[PDB]
Amino acid sequence: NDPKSQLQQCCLTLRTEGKEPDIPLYKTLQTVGPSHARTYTVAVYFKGERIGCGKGPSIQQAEMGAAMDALEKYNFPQM
Repeated sequence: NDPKSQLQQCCLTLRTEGKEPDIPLYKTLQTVGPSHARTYTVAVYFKGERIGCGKGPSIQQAEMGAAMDALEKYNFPQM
């Protein structure tokens, strides 16, 4: 496990029939920076709608910032 429990529980509620299994899930990105320095960024996408944004060192820390933000950035259900 690793994702926030609230996010996991919410994913279950998002069920759509007669369409494709579209659900906003977490996916670790790749660290890319101008300097040799490494930067970790985690983003959550919903049918092309961003609802997460937060940068940090470790992945866990990055998830915490974006995880809380996603609560106030939720839009209409499975469209």
